[PDB]
Amino acid sequence: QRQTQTINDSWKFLKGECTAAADSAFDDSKWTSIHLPHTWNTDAYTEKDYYRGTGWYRRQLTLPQGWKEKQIILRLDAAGKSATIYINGKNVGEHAGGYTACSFNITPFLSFDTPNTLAVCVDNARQDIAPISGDFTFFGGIYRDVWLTAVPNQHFNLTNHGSDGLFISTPQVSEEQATLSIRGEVKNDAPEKATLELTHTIYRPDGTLLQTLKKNIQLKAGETYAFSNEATPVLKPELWTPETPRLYRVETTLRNRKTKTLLDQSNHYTAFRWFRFDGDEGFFLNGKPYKLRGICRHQDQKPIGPALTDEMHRRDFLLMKEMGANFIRISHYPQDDALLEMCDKLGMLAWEEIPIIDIVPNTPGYGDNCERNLREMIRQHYNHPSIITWGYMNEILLVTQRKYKTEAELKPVLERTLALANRLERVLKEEDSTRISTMAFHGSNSYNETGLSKITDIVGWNLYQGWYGGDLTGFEKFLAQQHQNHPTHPMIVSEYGAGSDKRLHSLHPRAFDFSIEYQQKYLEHYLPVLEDTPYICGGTHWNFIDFSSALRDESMPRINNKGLVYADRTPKDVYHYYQAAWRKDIPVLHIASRDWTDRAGVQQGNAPVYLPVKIYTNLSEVELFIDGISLGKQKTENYTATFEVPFSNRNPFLFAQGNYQGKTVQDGLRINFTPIPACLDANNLKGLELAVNVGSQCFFTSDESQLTWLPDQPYAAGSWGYIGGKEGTAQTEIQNTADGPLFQTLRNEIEGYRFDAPQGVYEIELLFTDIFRRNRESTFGISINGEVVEESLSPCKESGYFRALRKKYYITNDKEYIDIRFHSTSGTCFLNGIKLRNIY
Amino acid sequence: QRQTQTINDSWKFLKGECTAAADSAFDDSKWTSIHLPHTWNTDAYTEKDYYRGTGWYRRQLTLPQGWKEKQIILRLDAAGKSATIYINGKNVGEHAGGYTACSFNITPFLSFDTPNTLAVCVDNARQDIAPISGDFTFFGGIYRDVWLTAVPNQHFNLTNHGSDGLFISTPQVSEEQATLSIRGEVKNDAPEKATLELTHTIYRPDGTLLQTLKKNIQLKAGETYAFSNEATPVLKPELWTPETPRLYRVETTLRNRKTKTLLDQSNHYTAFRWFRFDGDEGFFLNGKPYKLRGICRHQDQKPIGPALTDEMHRRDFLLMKEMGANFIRISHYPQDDALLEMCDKLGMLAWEEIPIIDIVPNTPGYGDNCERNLREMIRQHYNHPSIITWGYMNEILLVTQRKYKTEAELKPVLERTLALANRLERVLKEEDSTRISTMAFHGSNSYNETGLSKITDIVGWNLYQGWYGGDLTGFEKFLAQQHQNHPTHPMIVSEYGAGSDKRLHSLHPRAFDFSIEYQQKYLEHYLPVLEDTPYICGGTHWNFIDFSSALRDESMPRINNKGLVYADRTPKDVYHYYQAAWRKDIPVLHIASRDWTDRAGVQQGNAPVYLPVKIYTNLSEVELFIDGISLGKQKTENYTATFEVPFSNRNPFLFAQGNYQGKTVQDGLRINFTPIPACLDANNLKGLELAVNVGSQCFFTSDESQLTWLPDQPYAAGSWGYIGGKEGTAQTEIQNTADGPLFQTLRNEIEGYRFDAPQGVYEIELLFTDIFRESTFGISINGEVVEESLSPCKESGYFRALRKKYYITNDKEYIDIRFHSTSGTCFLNGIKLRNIY
Ligand SMILES: O=C(O)[C@H]1OC(=O)[C@H](O)[C@@H](O)[C@@H]1O
Ligand SMILES: O=C(O)[C@H]1OC(=O)[C@H](O)[C@@H](O)[C@@H]1O
Ligand SMILES: [Ca+2]
Ligand SMILES: [Ca+2]
Ligand code: NA
Ligand code: NA
Repeated sequence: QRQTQTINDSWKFLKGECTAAADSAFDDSKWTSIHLPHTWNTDAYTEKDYYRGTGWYRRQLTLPQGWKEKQIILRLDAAGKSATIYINGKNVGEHAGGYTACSFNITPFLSFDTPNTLAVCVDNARQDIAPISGDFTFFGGIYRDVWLTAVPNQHFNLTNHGSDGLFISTPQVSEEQATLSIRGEVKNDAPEKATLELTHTIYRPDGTLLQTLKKNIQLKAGETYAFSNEATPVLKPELWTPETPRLYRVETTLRNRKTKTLLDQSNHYTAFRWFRFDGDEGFFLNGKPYKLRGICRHQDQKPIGPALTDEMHRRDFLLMKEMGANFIRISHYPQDDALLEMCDKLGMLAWEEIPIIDIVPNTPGYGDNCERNLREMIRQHYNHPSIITWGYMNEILLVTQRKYKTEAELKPVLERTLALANRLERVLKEEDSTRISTMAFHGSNSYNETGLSKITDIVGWNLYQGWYGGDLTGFEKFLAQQHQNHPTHPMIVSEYGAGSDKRLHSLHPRAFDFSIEYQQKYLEHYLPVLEDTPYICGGTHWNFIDFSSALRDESMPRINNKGLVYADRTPKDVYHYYQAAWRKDIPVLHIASRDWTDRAGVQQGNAPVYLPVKIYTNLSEVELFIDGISLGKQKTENYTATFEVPFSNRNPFLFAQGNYQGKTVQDGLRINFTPIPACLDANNLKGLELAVNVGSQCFFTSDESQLTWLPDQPYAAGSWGYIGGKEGTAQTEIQNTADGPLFQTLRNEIEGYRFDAPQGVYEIELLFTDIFRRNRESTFGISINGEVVEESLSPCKESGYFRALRKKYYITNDKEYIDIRFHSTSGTCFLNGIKLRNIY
Repeated sequence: QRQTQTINDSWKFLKGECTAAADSAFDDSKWTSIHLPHTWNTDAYTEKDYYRGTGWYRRQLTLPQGWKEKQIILRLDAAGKSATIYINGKNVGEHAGGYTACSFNITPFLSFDTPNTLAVCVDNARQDIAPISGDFTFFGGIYRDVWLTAVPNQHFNLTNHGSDGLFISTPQVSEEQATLSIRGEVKNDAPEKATLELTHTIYRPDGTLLQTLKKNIQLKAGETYAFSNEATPVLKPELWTPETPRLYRVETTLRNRKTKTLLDQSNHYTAFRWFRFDGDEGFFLNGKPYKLRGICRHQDQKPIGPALTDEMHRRDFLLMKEMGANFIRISHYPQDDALLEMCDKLGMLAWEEIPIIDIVPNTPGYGDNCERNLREMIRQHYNHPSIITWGYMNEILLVTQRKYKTEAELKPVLERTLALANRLERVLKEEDSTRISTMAFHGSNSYNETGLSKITDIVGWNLYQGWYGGDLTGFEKFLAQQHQNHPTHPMIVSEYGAGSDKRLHSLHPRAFDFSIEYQQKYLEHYLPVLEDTPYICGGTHWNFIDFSSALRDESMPRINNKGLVYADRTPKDVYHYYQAAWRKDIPVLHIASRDWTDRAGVQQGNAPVYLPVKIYTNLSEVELFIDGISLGKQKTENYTATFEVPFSNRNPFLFAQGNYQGKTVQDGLRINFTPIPACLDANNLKGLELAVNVGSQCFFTSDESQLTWLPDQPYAAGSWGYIGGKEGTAQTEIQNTADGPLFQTLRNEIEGYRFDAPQGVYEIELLFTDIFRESTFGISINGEVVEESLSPCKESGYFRALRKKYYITNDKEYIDIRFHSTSGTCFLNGIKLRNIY
């Protein structure tokens, strides 16, 4: 029979080049011991310049004696970006492509009397393999399962593009009936003739046997026999949807015709459904209107990168499934078998694509390698009924149009780009006639003007109005313009989203403060547009997770923080705005404050400090309590309500209540509240650490110190705050702090900062980062109540640009105010943070 | 006058030795930019062999023109383990000790016409500097503040063992009156004499002037001058406790005698309190009985090491204070000024000690460096009224008794130890006659036999009965035997605790399973003993935090996990047990399930699955609800109550309430629950991932995958479980897994593992790790051989994780895995089953 098991254990690993690494007699005792899956690019979660090059893997294979007469097939589900395989020093074969599987019949290279050496040379530097550009990390290593499969000399073909070698499709599907087509190849690796029996057994969703198909086949020595068997038409087929994922098991068995001995067996699911995309009326599933409620999912997890175990892929899926999504855009690369299994079985429509992104280079072999990767993806995943569309390109004009601004520079690149698109479109439709082709665009009409949008069956727009410029309403405007000018191109919003940082909150959220609240304002705008516009087939949110992009700075360097869930897969609050809107079958009532559990605020006297607490829910009406006090009931709109909550106590308990389908629904949590006095005196200074996010309207809570830094405020008589200057903001990474966001904002041209406070000894901490690398170069003095504390401070000369300075001073105040004045010398005065404590 | 500011910023740094690193014109462009505080030992949070050696720090000094005629004093509050200071290439000084400060008048080497180069060479390799052994990482680098203080040529001495040069004490303190003594040194670095007015201003707690001393003094060029000025006795003085931290500010000022212009100035707090330790009745503060409710606290935080900013120090102090502690054992080394500031001002009694641990080696120069470190600690922190006791040794016999067995071998080592001990003891009492001396013992009467327990004023026992062997009840038995045999040695339990791991839970918690629940068990037993035994002066819990100890393996390698709060300072549920028992001023009601938010259990049919939910509270009666259904009222004992809670829904809401001094009190949280079926069939297998922590009574929940692995259960008809074997357990780290504990337990001599299950195709994952440092065995499934001869230790080695997956076709009504040993034993560390087709 067939024995399939992993060989993920007991590997030795070496980063870099190594002469002789494939020899069986090599001494790899000093190499690193590892267990697949594996990447050598954990460094990308800190370092922007992560290592791209060569890495070697070694494993001993001591084969079972019971396998002496079988064919041994080696399968690498993934190696990024390329792999060359060695058995006992001999080059067995290679593979180009970091997200498709490859497979090899290694039987002629193996020995059953002595042990064998399997060595793999992996490379993530090759410029002739996609992607060569794109907003994610190109991790190197063997980060998916590796298998050995042992079969008898007659077995299904396992070396057709690293696939299962079988291909099952439904040529016709209606409510009344459907046809079923069962195809594949049998391979005869014996030196003589073989007379076999092929059997297809087809089961209903409930497990009962529907039909058995039997053919005799004769194979000459060494022959590959293609079979194509049609089943009896299936009457009143049970139709598949993400809500009702009815599967029909197809068991395909190979038997010795004489002896009836079982040789090989391969199992697959098929399912019966049909779909359609309409430019006016959107998407239809089994003849009914169906809004695609989608998410995109990258495949890494900080800090192990793409080296996920399969229960991790399943965990990601359950989260997406429990949120209400019925559609996943698997991007920008094809992903784990374990993922697609859940899409079929638990129910989720799928788009899947290869990563041809940003720009079509002029690299020999690139086109050819793209073609092979498209075939490998379609053939490896042909049997997943959840998949309805293949794609091969994403924003293929984005870098082209940035780099080249002349007609002469552009013409060749566009020509090369349209030729490869048309090339791949032909390959797609010849690989698979049962599915729709798609392509994803960045937000520009150049895709219509260049002809790129005239190629695939449907089109996707990556739209970010209200995040990367423009206003939120430019999103529906853009879609309306496209539908007017190209009404026959059915439309998916293949990317939309906005960045967010658990550390940052704002009562006045604005784009690129990275506050939790701004991403919610953005998503709260976009989802109803997606739900209620008929010519929008659906959208796929970007992205389900905060994911690795080594090249990103912004509020969380190395991470693209547009997730609905943090990197470690804890959900953000806004996850439950999706759930509330997309799950009708359960009550959803979520106090939107897990993202904001450490609050602080400026208190007048002993009066409460008010701060919004938002709720996400599908209940019509909710009541909010704090420490047992009701704040009233509110009517929900767009799945949300916001209460102005009076905080006083240090550890308040928040509690929410409503009715859903005649039952009581409840939620609650404790958070922390810290009051900071607006007017300082001897009493209220004891224990006070007054910290201010100068130049920002965001509260910043360090996930390292747990200290919250308050939004800046202007100086007022009896209080404290700034004097002069204007807000400034950088996105560049800030050296030498864990609290980047605090230093990315400053008050530029500041004139002073003042606290009215009693007489005593105070510790003053100032925070500096020069964000104007443009610079002349800022240098300035600083005094406090007229006592110079810096004669000529220049952060960029002493430390450089975009680097933290935190300087503490002890000062004796003999006034009733602490007046910090800035005194220009060159460039501008600025201040990114201030923090005050009373010492004596 | 005096300006103090930091130079923590704008450093370059290079790991290792370097030719010509102190040269003013050395090229450090390609060095790593860093900002103090800093450590080069972040590696210690993953690598056991952390880098111990040399590191180089360079920063430019551009002196303000206003300092031209001032004295510049450099201060390094801490550098581990030793540091040497260059200014413009010239050796200025060096210091030995990684937890005390050092200072140098650097004026002679500085220019004011050109930038100055500051270079510091640091070394955490040196074996002649305490500690040379002990249960924590010897972090290297400059991990506390660095200061420049500029003063006039007539200034208080700032180069007396890196202290402030002033020393304030109260010779007599009673309810009616107290005496106050103010001492210090004035130095005169001018090239000729000078005439000064020295003034002490003393302020009440409410900020009012109580008294002004003034004394005239003259100093010849380059002379230092010692003063000691008694003060008018203070009448009906405001006493200080953790609860009432009444402090008197003392301002000391230096004015030129003719021009009366102010020169230098230094502020310090004093306070009025007395105390004593009674071998029979415990501890007394201001004449009243007082239970010492202490915790110990290491100073690092994963993964930044001890490179903490001062708000992190203050954050730590607040959690300890909000938990209700009144005592803190600052160990095993003196800690940050920022922390001590809070013990004075917000109120916590303090024990502070230097890290002389495990064994007094024969290492040239070790003794001398120890004595200097003791002098330093005491001089540097002399003015902190929170401190009532100094110490210098912890468990100084522990490694000595492992390494040397015979009387002949022990002789010299014991001689060195008693000598070093008595020597430091006498240095302590020279340095400070106002505080109590202490030492900390491990749990052996040999500290008595060898005479070590006669030396200090009080003794500390680090006791671990119920964790490192023995029984929970051995704790009180050990202490009652000491009291019987040494009634005049007043006792503090200076350490006690149990490891815990958020990933691990058990309905039957046992020591060294590292379950949340066992730590709670251990502590719930110890704390009443501490509270209710009067000859126990108090205790200090070990430890307040999970902290770095690179040499440790066990469930969380590199980490000692006996904290009350995780390394990131999130509290464990048990933290609120202490808070229930030590805070009577407020209501405490805490559902003890923040450590257990991801639950799973074997479900019979569709009946609910019972799992305990514990509650910590100072109320006498609590009610627990799940998803709105009440589970009754329960009377609390020992600040806690447990409910058998019926789980069913996937995302249940837990809710508790009761009454405290009139008011209604509430708490709630959501958690996640995943039922696993006891009897598998075609329906319940859809989406099922049956994962079993084979060999263990703990649920293990990966913090990497979030999957929960169930307690092993024996096979029963109609269900699933193991067949044969016994539990086996290792504490050695496991390579190549983030889920160590999963692999550190196993079923040894296992015969089979069986699932009753429908026909179909199944994915079976087997987890192996050989912990027995050669086992070899075949594995069959339903009569088909799936491994002819598997030997984990030959394929992978010992203590290395093996995860193997197989696709299996079951044409029977069960899945029968069998183990056939041909050598060594058969073992299996975990299994996980999915149905595929
Ligand atoms: O900027 C972003 O968030 C993303 O936006 C896009 O349009 C890209 O297709 C995607 O790869 C980037 O990650
Ligand atoms: O092993 C432990 O947990 C502790 O035991 C002790 O008694 C040691 O003094 C301490 O440094 C250790 O950390
Ligand atoms: Ca996989
Ligand atoms: Ca400090
Ligand atoms: Na700021
Ligand atoms: Na186990």
